[PDB]
Amino acid sequence: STGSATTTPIDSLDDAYITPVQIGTPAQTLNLDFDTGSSDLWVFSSETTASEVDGQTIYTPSKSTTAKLLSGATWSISYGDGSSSSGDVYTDTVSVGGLTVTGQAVESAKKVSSSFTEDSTIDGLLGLAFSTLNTVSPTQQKTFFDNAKASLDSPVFTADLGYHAPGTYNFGFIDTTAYTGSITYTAVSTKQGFWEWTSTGYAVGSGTFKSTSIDGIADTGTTLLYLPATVVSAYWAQVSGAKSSSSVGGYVFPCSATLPSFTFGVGSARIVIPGDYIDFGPISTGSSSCFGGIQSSAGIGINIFGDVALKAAFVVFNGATTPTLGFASK
Repeated sequence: STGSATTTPIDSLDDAYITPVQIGTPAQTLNLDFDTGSSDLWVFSSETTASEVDGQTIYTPSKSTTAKLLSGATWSISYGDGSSSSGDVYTDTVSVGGLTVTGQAVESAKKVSSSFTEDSTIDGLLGLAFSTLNTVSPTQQKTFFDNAKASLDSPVFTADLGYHAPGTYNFGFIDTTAYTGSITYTAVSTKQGFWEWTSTGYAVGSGTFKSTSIDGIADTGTTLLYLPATVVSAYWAQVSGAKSSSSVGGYVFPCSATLPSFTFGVGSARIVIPGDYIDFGPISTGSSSCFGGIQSSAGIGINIFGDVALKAAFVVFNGATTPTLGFASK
């Protein structure tokens, strides 16, 4: 089996991407944030505190003939941006782009933090990291991908995120029309539950490539590219007037600037992030100070190849017994 679904930016900055997901019988379609950096599929629901729902589409288990309470199970998660959610658990039928899993754990939110309430376009998250990070207790649950894996033509999914445009998540096959050149595959460590890999270096604009190992995670659920302070400093030093602002919470640059590209290494291959991808617009409406898409990971504790990096590539998440990551230009 295979699945294929379109994923759409939630706003003009590509702050996140939503993909339609069918849950239950009859289908209830919710727009979820596919997150390769976490492993819970959770939704706004009929059980979510009413004051904490503002515009989202909710899952109502009582209206699904295939929904069953997973008795005793609870979940609670906190994300790297400080947001959180928690609740109880149902199993139900979940389909993505024609691909159906029966008995999928659907985590129903009783509580969500304000960040989630305030984002009307996101009805929940669909985790695609490794199932060892799943927060369901006392019985940990598998991700959608893990459940689908054995039925898939090939045990892979791919992320093809668009720049200010729709893109695609595919399950179970690699679309050879979707990228240019070859896919370069690189080793993954699952030791921390993430799609964790080591980039072989970087270049700023038309500068020479610096060979240096950068351990990081491929995370579709993070907006920006977070790299070591040395690297990020070398990048922003090439932008006139750029500076790190503690008041704003990272590097800003004059909106009149033209940004250089950023290149990262995948083995002997290179992925180029166009400078435009690194522009996240005025820090506040009408401001002439713009927020940078490359930021320091110092104090996160991990480097994150978020959407800024991933949307410059066709990315294969290979969940074979020995998992790997593949990157191609597109």
